[PDB]
Amino acid sequence: MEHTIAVIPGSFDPITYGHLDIIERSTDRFDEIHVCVLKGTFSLEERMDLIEQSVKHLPNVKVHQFSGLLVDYCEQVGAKTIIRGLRAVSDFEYELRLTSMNKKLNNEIETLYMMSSTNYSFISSSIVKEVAAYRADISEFVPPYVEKALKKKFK
Ligand SMILES: Nc1ncnc2c1ncn2[C@@H]1O[C@H](COP(=O)(O)OS(=O)(=O)O)[C@@H](OP(=O)(O)O)[C@H]1O
Repeated sequence: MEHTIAVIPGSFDPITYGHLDIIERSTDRFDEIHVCVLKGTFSLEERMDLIEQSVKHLPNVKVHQFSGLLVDYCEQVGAKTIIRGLRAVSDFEYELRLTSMNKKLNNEIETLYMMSSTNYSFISSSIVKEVAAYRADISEFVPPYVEKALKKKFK
């Protein structure tokens, strides 16, 4: 096993414990992990900062951004794996299109799906921002820094 790099894509708007769980479960399986923000409630720089403060405890996790094909990013940084989470509330056909296309564009990159834990298998950033907008207790869905920002925004 040479030096392995895995990219965990998303628009992380914002990053939730759901995403965070996938990142943490991945750190010990690749030498290098890149959380890449591609393609909104929070600005791009805002979202990177939120991810950053949320993964300070994970030394091998980098936070970068990219505009363009995710596969081009992977080819640039030498990443050969794309990590995606599979949840009960996932859009299966959407995942099929997305991943099948990435495979066509560059098959030297494998997308690996990790199934979400039962407690995060039902949330998404949308539903979370929604209840946050109505000032519900959201400490269960997002890390401290993110919750602080969401509240700040939806005050
Ligand atoms: N691991 C995990 N846990 C919980 N939720 C997750 C996870 N990964 C992706 N998502 C949510 O799936 C929706 C689409 O993801 P993205 O907007 O990042 O697009 S992309 O497919 O990742 O490119 C989007 O939620 P929506 O708010 O319903 O659009 C992402 O926040």
